Amino acid sequence: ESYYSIGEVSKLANVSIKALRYYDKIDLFKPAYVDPDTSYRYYTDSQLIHLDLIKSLKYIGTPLEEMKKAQDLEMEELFAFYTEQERQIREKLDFLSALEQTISLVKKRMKRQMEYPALGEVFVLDEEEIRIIQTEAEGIGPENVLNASYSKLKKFIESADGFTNNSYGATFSFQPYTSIDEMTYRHIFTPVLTNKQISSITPDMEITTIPKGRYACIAYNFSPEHYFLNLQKLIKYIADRQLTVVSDVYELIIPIHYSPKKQEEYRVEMKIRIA
Amino acid sequence: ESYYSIGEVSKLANVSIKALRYYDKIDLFKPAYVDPDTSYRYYTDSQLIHLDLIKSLKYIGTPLEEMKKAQDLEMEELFAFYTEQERQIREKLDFLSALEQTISLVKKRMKRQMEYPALGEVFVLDEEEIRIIQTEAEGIGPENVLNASYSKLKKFIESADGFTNNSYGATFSFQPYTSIDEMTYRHIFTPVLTNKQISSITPDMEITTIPKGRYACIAYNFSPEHYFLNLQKLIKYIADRQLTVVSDVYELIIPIHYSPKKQEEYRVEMKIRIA
DNA sequence: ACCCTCCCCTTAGGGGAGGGT
DNA sequence: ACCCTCCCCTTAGGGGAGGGT
Ligand code: 118
Ligand code: 118
Ligand code: 118
Ligand code: 118
Ligand SMILES: [Zn+2]
Ligand SMILES: [Zn+2]
Repeated sequence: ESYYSIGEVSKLANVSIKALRYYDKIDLFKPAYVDPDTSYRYYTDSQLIHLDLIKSLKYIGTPLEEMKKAQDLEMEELFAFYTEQERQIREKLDFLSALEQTISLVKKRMKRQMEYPALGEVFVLDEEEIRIIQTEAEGIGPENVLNASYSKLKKFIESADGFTNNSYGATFSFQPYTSIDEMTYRHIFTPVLTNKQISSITPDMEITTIPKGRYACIAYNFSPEHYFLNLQKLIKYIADRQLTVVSDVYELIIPIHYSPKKQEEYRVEMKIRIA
Repeated sequence: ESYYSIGEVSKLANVSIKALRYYDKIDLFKPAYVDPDTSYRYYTDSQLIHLDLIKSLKYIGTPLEEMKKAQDLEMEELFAFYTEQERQIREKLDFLSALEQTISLVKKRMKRQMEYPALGEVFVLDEEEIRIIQTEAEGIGPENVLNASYSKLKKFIESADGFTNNSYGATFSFQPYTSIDEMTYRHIFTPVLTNKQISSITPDMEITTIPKGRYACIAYNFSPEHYFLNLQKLIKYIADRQLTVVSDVYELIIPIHYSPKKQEEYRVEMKIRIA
């Protein structure tokens, strides 16, 4: 006849008093006997074995609440249980692994923004392909455009990436605009990350890309009086070197800070493909 | 000038009112203006952009609490952040993957208990190798043995597997015992699962195995009056067919139910290797 | 129809006091 | 020394009422 003080138990089955104390109250693991005089908790050498399954269970991560009926069942039962437990583990797994990738996609995209060497002048390079989706921007000028203008397409991205548009886009025609009001938005995208089956795409959105062609682009930080010049100087550029234009302009925007705390600024990126 | 009702916001950035309502209270995302007459919440088309990072952040799984200083930083900052976030994801990952395996080890071991075809008689087969650890059972007889007798070795297993001893063992000498008191425990193990570096092993425990040799074993459900016969009949067996003994007996125990609710019973497994 | 608030639920405990063996 | 209790903390909200536009 071996009987134990709660201490002993907690020392024996590495456990916190408060833990077991509340396991008693959880009714999962009550002591073999409470001294109705001193409210003290005493357990029997028997009991301990019960502590295994819970340790286990809690290890895996199953609410004590479930651990409740968890005990009751016998082997062929618990076995299936334990497997159900694996379909679970085996689930969250590949879920996150995704993110893992997902981010590693984002990051790269991020760094490639900082890696811009010429802030303010034309950059001309070899770019990669852009899985993106847009709608046709019915009327909206760079002066019109909002965010509420994004809803749908947004609702969509997150619905197939979990991750929202960090990047914001719209395309527009290539012309020697006199003014800003001289240009009105064509299509307005969002960059897609996942290569998963984007389905349920309501036909109002098209699903395509920015090819892996040549680009003559330039970046900066938006400023009204700014934006324009930069576009101007873009125009000049091609017009000068005379290169052959092959798409529209991809002025794409991304914020630099996300702080409510202050004045929102962001980096801009008008780019044009050419051959 | 576009201004929105909380509804709109919740409809626009797929979000729950209560969510944002509490984001305001969290002070993360407060409205652009609260009607000091009607306490109504109004946001600006500006704001929304702020909602991205949080959606994102909450997506990844970062307490809003952290999301707090999360915003404030600028790119080269947030970028590193986002990576720290990946060391995290990239962490929990391989952690669980482990379990995944760990269990798939257990399960198999489990099923191999149900797959016992002859409950009550001798089974003779080709077995696999057993990474296990034990101590030398100083005196303890099958009559002595407890659980408190396990502590250490137990403390250890969980400390290197997360998972506790589902299986319980002890070895003992091979002899034609007259009685139960005629046998006293030699070594008393616990089966090790992980193939990881079990270190800090205080020299009081040895780390070895049950080989992949031949076994003449039998199982059942313990019962005092029982246990004995079964051992007896084991003895008989070898003595009869005359096979050559090569180790000690591995009577190993495992419970069948873990329910506090009732009378604890368990399946037993005296096994002997022979050539 | 929308919004706003106040309230009371939802895990698994942990720290810390406050008195008693 | 140990135990026991009572209490008040710890996320991210969600349902539901209760009255007001
Ligand atoms: C000899 C053996 C056990 C008890 Sb106890 C007990 C009493 C006071 C303080 C600690 C332990 C006991 C149990 C029920 C009724 C009266 C006394 C006792 C026995 C087994 C398990 C736990 C406690 C007393 C004498
Ligand atoms: C009218 C319409 C949109 C913008 Sb703006 C903007 C707003 C604040 C600070 C900086 C820029 C904008 C317009 C053209 C090109 C780049 C930015 C704007 C951007 C995203 C979402 C909503 C408005 C500006 C005036
Ligand atoms: C024209 C444009 C805006 C407001 Sb309003 C407002 C008032 C009552 C109910 C809903 C909106 C406003 C704001 C501050 C002080 C007085 C009136 C308002 C404007 C921009 C953003 C949010 C609300 C009023 C008239
Ligand atoms: C004295 C010492 C240990 C056991 Sb038992 C045991 C206890 C209750 C119900 C069934 C068995 C036991 C002894 C020899 C072989 C198999 C089981 C026993 C088992 C594990 C831990 C503590 C005691 C029995 C009497
Ligand atoms: Zn078009
Ligand atoms: Zn020895």
